[PDB]
Amino acid sequence: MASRILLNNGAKMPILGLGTWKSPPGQVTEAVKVAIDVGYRHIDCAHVYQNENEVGVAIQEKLREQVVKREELFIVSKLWCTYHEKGLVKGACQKTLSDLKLDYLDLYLIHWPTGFKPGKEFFPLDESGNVVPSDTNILDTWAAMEELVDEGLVKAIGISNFNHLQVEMILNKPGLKYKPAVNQIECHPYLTQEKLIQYCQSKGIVVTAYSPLGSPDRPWAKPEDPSLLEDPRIKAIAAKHNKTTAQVLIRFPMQRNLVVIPKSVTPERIAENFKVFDFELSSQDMTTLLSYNRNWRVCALLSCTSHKDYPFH
Ligand SMILES: NC(=O)C1=CN([C@@H]2O[C@H](COP(=O)(O)OP(=O)(O)OC[C@H]3O[C@@H](n4cnc5c(N)ncnc54)[C@H](OP(=O)(O)O)[C@@H]3O)[C@@H](O)[C@H]2O)C=CC1
Ligand SMILES: O=C(O)COc1cc(F)ccc1C(=S)NCc1ccc(Br)cc1F
Ligand SMILES: [Cl-]
Repeated sequence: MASRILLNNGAKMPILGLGTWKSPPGQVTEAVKVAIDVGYRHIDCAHVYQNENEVGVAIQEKLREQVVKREELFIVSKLWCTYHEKGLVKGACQKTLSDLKLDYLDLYLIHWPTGFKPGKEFFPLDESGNVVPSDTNILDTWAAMEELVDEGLVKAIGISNFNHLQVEMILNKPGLKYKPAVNQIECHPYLTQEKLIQYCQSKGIVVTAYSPLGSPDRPWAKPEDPSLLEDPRIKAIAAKHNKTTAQVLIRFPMQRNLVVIPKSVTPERIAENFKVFDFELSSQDMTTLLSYNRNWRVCALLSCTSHKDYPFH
């Protein structure tokens, strides 16, 4: 496999990147250093993750060491929900750039379609526990993202967690200027997203699969929950190929023409997750992994579900 995919903005995106949600701030710097030493060239970030500063320390040291050049790196971040206001989008992007020690992002996403009342709180609630919406819609927020391309802050814009009607609403926006480059959605063998992926790929949007390992460190993990890394069906495919389960979970979206962003702070795992270019899953391996779909989401949130734009009804 070619190591990069061509986007509808003309740039090439490494198909394998490093995730950073939940990476503790005292470990994420070494994580990203090691990642780069062993060959990673794409890092996935977000402001709501609260660790962009520490990610940035690593990026910067490897650039300084001349281990890599900036052009050889592909750095992604996302606009949080309390910043769906015309007047808040740019500042939100800039805070992220500052923290990352960068002067552009390769890609910037609307993290979720729902806007919330702005303020300090990432999730503002009424006295009864409902998120307090913003009256601002996804079309007006998109217009605000387009502006960031046009300002040089970001090389590409995209969406995250948009449903088909919401992607359509974006694509049908009166006066649309830049199509989304990417829709980053949860995707793994238990939420395989074929409908939304085909809709998006048919429209030339590249899909990035998040939580490709099923996010075992998610904070609301319940013991009863399904586990990809421990799914023996998947372990078997791995053994056949003389690879790890994680290596298969990573190679899977790669062969669907997806980008994939597994998270780790463990040095040996970071090296392991990169050794995914010297083997191929067969077609049969691929269909088999697809068959595991159960419409199971890592990422959903009850306090947000009455919001007019909550994506998952
Ligand atoms: N757009 C959105 O709304 C969302 C975006 N994302 C993005 O996607 C990234 C990946 O998703 P995320 O939810 O973090 O979860 P992942 O599916 O990437 O799983 C991460 C977990 O897997 C472990 N792990 C990593 N490599 C291995 C390996 N080789 N063997 C065993 N365990 C391993 C990590 O442990 P350890 O770190 O201890 O090594 C960590 O606990 C996020 O970090 C974030 O960047 C995720 C959710 C939502
Ligand atoms: O969101 C991430 O990238 C990873 O997850 C998170 C990462 C954070 F740093 C803080 C909260 C979340 C949550 S609780 N995310 C789920 C979620 C948020 C908002 C809406 Br609308 C629906 C929803 F399902
Ligand atoms: Cl964010």
